Amino acid sequence: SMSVKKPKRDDSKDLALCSMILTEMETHEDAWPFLLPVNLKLVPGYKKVIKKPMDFSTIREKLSSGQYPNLETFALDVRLVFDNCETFNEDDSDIGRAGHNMRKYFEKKWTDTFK
Repeated sequence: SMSVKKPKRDDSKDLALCSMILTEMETHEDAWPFLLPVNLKLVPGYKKVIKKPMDFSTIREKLSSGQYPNLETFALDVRLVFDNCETFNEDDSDIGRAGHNMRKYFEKKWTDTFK
C-alpha cells in the first residue's frame, strides 16, 4: 500500500536472461515449426481459428525494441506459441510433438533461471 513496499527483487538482468533463453529455444532442433509466423494466406483455417498468432521471430523483435514491460509478459508470449500449436495440430503429429517438447524445455529453463 502507500509508503509500504515488500523488498525490491533485482530485475536489472532480466532483459539479458530472457534473451538467452530465447537464443536456446531458437537453436533447438524441434524449433522449426516455431521460427517464423504461420503463413496465413497458405494455411486454410489458421487466420479464423487462431486469434493471436505468435512465433519466436516476433518474440525476438518485441524483446529487442522494449515491447515487454516485464518478465511475465515475455513468458506469456512464449506459452502462447505452444497453446496455439496445441489448438491447431493433433498430438500425434510431428508438429504436435515438437510443441510438447519445446514447452517442456522452456518451462525448465524458466524455473532454473529465475525461481
